Amino acid sequence: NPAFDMKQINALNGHYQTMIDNGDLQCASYMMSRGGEVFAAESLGEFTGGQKEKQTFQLDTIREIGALTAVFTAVAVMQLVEKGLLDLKMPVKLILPAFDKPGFGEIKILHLLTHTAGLSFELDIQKAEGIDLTNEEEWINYLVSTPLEYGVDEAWNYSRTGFVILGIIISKVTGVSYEQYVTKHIIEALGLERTYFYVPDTLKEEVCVISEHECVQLEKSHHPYFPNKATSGLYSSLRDIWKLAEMFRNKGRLKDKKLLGRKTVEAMLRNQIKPGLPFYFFGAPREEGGFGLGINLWPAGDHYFMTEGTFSHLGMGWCGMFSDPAEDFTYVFFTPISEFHPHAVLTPLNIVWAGIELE
Ligand SMILES: C[C@@H]1CCC/C=C/C=C\[C@H](O)C[C@@H](O)C/C=C\C=C\[C@@H](O)C/C=C/C=C\C(=O)O1
Repeated sequence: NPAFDMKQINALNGHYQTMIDNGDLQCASYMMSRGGEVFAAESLGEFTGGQKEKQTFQLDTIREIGALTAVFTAVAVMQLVEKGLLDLKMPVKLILPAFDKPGFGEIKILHLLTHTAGLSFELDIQKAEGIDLTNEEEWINYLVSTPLEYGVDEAWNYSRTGFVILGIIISKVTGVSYEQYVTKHIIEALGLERTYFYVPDTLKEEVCVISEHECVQLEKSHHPYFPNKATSGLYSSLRDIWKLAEMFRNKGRLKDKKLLGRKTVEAMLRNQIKPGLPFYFFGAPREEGGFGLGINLWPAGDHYFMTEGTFSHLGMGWCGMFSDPAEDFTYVFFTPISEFHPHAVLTPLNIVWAGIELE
């Protein structure tokens, strides 16, 4: 039925368990599906969030998704385009008057969705003493006080701040807070069971935490250095992230719950970057690849086993969602780790896609 070589499931499990036995990894969990039917799901290891008596890592365990929150932000922006409240060609300065200045006056909403607005990866937090980074207006004024890194449409550079701006734009046009909109129109609309901007106290002991820096961040009611939680701050689980990825693969709907039109998702899933533009990620050059409307189309093709057209996104944590429309295949994973190690985040993608057989 799923057309999958189960020997690669044993290889995938042994790959995660080996890193767990070696101390390179505390826990790991994944979930893969063919044609919308989950045929393999597993959680490995434990985590030290409860100090001693290590908490078992389960499939419904809650954990931050990091930059996967930006995928929720991209859906919200495109929902407002569907309603006629936003247009991707709108200059940001028409909504945020602080952008009415050289350089920033050319940034359109489309540039923020595709990381082509020239913004740097982050803002200098320790250099903004005496300003309230939680306030929207004072955060934007310090942002436009910062030099733009590249010109608009001149380079692809992943920017966390770019999607915080989108969350502010969502709030200014809808009249409700960003977190209020995403909760009603995406989280509840898609039927996400264990996805929260702020975990209720009854469920906090079911949240996986590997560093007490995350244990203290679980009890906060607002983002520490961002005016909103538009680029990171969501807590979720494998089943919910899998539902979100399957919504894109089915072009905007999941069973009876429709989040976007199928023509909207097609535009989000096609490449939006002009050819020949250089790609940068975290101060280092990155290989060029397709990037849609808030959705990543890379890695795919080339030497990778993922078919050309595979959309994805990664989140610090780490976590990730990968869906192959050509194979009706979706793979989501939780790999809690404090450093990025490609052997734990990217290498299992080779193991997983090597098991796909003829549908
Ligand atoms: C495919 C790429 C990511 C490939 C992996 C490269 C990692 C490079 C350097 C360090 O690990 C950086 C890491 O410590 C923390 C810094 C940024 C983390 C961002 C996460 O929210 C993942 C977001 C990826 C977005 C686009 C992309 O372009 O994803």
